[PDB]
Order: sequence, then C-alpha cells, then structure tokens
Amino acid sequence: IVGGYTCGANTVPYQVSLNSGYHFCGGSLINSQWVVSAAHCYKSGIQVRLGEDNINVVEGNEQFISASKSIVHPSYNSNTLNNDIMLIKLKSAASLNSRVASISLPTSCASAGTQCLISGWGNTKSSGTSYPDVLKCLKAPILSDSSCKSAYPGQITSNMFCAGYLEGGKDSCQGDSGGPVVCSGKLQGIVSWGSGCAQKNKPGVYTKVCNYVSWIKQTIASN
Ligand SMILES: NC(=[NH2+])N1CCCCC1
Repeated sequence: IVGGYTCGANTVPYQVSLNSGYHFCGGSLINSQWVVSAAHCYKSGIQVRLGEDNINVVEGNEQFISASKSIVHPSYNSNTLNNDIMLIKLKSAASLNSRVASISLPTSCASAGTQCLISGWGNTKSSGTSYPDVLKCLKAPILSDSSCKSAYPGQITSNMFCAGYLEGGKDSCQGDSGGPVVCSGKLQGIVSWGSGCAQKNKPGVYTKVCNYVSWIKQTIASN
C-alpha cells in the first residue's frame, strides 16, 4: 500500500497472508474454512496465516493453517486478468474470535463514490521498494466505470472496477494482490492489477466480487 496508514494490530480481522515460505499475496477470510484471493496468486504449497500483525513476528494471535485445495475461477484469463478470483480451503477450520473473523460477501454491487478500505503488506513505494511488515490501510473511493475505462483503454471488463485517486500518491501495490477491498462492511473487491503503483491517471484495478457471489456460494457448498 502506497500512501496509506498503519492499520493497527488485528484491526482488519479478515485479512490473511498467504505464505509459501514467505508472504506472497493477501486474501480475505469469508468463513471459518475458506479464503478469497486473486487467481493470479495461485501456486502450490499455500499456508494461510490468520491473525497477523507483523508478518515477520509471532505475536500471539496467529493461526497458521495449510490449504487443502484451491479453486481458480473457471474463466480466469491470466493475460487479461479477467475473472481474477480464486478460493482457498483450509485443512482445518480457523477458530473465530475478535481478531480472526470472516467478512461477509456483498448483497449488492457497490457504486462509484462509495468509500472502501484496502489493506495489505505490500510495497509502500511508487519508486523503488520497501515492505512494511505490519499491515497498511488505505481509504479510497470506487471510481466511475467511465473514469476507469478512460484510464485503461481496452482493458477494463465488466468484472473489474477502479478505486483510488487519479492524482496519484495513494494506491495498492505489489504484494497486496489478493487482498480485500471492503465497503460498508462487505467484501466488494480483490486487489488485482494496475500500472505501477500510485501513478497519476493509473488507479488500482480490483476484481468485482459481487459478480461472483453465486459461484463462491455454490463452490463452497460442494467442496
Ligand atoms: N493497484 C495497483 N497499482 N496494483 C495492484 C497490485 C499489484 C501492483 C499493481
């Protein structure tokens, strides 16, 4: 996250870190046994890490649970990033508490102008690289479909939305991928892509979770 603030330990209780020897992506806990992330985060050997503050320190509220399976969306296209969503199942259910908690799926798609919370452990620099180790947060509005398409000609599908600031300076970044965009207490987006980070006229692009609620529910019900 570039231009954000330190969230505070365990203040984003649905935020998970995906670890394969190291943190490589975020995710969102949507029930005691399932995480939503980005399809472009898929790999072998995933451990889901819940209750994290500093991802380099065991502070006392963590739960580390290996994945039993993951399910990339059937229509994910890695060239266009259309349908950039996957589900990850935990081998055992997490123990839910005030610091490890699920986030609800949306009932309705959120509108341009709605304020959301974007969070992650990704790079905090638009030029160069620095990883923060503690969770960073950014409050940002959803942008109009028109603004989003104008920023990225030929690239925005009906399964994507932009959020952030056209002026620059405040955005998600590398290492935030797969993490949450929460608006009014519901998971509306997944950190997906953008050109650089926090560049003028290049806002963040997010997977539009409301389009996937039926797929998520039906997949969980049978897996
Ligand atoms: N919001 C961005 N600019 N991002 C998304 C996460 C990966 C790097 C590009």
